[PDB]
Amino acid sequence: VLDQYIGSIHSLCKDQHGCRFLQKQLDILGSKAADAIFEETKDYTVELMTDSFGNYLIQKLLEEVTTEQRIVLTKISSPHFVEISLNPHGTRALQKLIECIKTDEEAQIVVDSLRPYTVQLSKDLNGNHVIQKCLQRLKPENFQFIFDAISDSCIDIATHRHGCCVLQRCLDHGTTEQCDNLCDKLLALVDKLTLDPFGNYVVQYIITKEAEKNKYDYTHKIVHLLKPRAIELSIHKFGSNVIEKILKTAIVSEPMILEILNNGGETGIQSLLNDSYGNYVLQTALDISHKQNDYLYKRLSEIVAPLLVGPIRNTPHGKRIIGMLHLD
RNA sequence: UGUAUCAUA
Repeated sequence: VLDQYIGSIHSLCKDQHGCRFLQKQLDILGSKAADAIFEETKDYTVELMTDSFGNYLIQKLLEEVTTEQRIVLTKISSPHFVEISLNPHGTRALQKLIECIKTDEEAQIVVDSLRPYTVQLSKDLNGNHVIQKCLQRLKPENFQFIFDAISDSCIDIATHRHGCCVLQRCLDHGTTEQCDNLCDKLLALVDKLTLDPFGNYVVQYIITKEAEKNKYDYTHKIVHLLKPRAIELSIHKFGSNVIEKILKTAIVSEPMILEILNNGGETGIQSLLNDSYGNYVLQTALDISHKQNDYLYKRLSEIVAPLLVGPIRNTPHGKRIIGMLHLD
């Protein structure tokens, strides 16, 4: 019921020892000191959220603070979200606010003031981690803005470094109607996303998720568009990782190994053999068929063995594939 | 022999 720091709360946020102090005097102290700290910081929220330590205190406050205090404190940050998102310290408190958000007003406020910055923030080191929180916390009805914002700039965000790490939380917390409209789009860029240094990490994710819900919708729509030309995407730094995934998911593993033999031929196996990225596709197609299908391992081996002769046997990828010929 | 991110005192 008594505070020695009253009238000097703001000066306790300029240094760290004070931020931990108030946080300490906020947990085991009740709401009495929640109205205290709030009232003497509200005029500095935006400033405190982006401080080296201020952010920590703001997050702490957001918890004990009552609804009305938040709704207020949100309407204060609302026109500063963008500069707070783009901030390494601000991105933290802004997320913590998106966490403690309860009422459906704090929601309509946050969504409205992020909506026209969605794309830009996702492409940001700290801006995306906030857009990731909206999916991780809000209702499907609420974070719909993200999906709407992201479904007009698919490749822009997917092929972008941090843009794809956000797409991964779309597929995680989205609606079966949403993800199955986001993927409708992604699928139309599966050519360029598989080759791209970041887009490929998303294609691997569409599959990853469906293989987690044991409900395969696009995993097949992917394979139907990535199989006809599988040797080409195999001898490629990034496409090779997408093909290893299809090769590592049972429900499709086989028919893909089966494309390396059908159209691939003893030729394609050579192309896989010598390439620095293909020799991993070939090397995986072995380990897998070996376990899943002894008629594939057998038809794979009776082509590989004839070609493991001479200079190859003395290469890094050569010695590795040699070890995978007869282990059944 | 070959890819991101997983991040504030």
